[PDB]
Amino acid sequence: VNSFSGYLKLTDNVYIKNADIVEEAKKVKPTVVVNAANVYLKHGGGVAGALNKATNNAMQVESDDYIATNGPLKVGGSCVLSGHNLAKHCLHVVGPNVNKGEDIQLLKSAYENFNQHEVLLAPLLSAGIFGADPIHSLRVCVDTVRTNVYLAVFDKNLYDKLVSSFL
Ligand SMILES: NC(=O)c1c[nH]c2ncnc(NCc3cc(O)ccc3F)c12
Repeated sequence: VNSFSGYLKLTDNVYIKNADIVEEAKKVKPTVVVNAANVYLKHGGGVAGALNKATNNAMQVESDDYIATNGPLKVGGSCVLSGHNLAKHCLHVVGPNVNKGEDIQLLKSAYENFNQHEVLLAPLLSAGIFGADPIHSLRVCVDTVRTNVYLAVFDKNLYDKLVSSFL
């Protein structure tokens, strides 16, 4: 039993909800919140911009130190950093950004990072400003992630479409 509330169950391990991931994280304080990161951990917009703003820019300060030490992530890769006031940990996961021409096949590799954590609050990878089809992202999620994932979908119109079209 966990503290997530109001999710629709899609499969044995995948759950979905119309919610603002920032507000959901503040309420649940999950062990792991997933950020829709880019390889530079520059949290300018989308989910990343919103998660960072909620931390009063502490996420960005920590991220800049991480990059200065370790260099950029790989597309499809991830790193674990602090969750600040939102969660115990933040798993920064880089899905391909279609508006940069990156291979959509890397979306599966990106979701594989979730399997290193028993329970996660997450957005759909590569959705929103990363330019991928959220219906496809949900399909890859369900077919790749085996751990317990709670998906927060910001747009109410999009959520109903994902549910209604889910096979
Ligand atoms: N600034 C942001 O994007 C977000 C900030 N918090 C969030 N919490 C959950 N979902 C989000 N985006 C999902 C989304 C995907 C899509 O394809 C179209 C619209 C849309 F809203 C965001």
